[PDB]
Amino acid sequence: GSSGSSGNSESKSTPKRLHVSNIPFRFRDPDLRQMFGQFGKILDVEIIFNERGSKGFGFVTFENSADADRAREKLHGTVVEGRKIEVNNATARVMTNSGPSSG
Repeated sequence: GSSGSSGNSESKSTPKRLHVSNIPFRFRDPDLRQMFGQFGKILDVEIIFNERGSKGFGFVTFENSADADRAREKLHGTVVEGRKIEVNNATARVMTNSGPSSG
């Protein structure tokens, strides 16, 4: 960018998995596919939950990294059924591109 270099082995956007919490227990994969789907075509979805404790949070895997940022923020602060949900980037399934850019 500044120094003066080019030529990237991979020049394609990689799926961006987001993390959501504070969501109704009635919610399911289907919903996420629709709700979030509005932003774009979802790739994968997994909403972990259980009885032993309070496990109310799932994950959404988008097809594009850009579209994931636009939505993430959009949903980041939405009142669903009178319940504010939290949306933040996850660092579980991803391999930061070794380049001149850092987090």
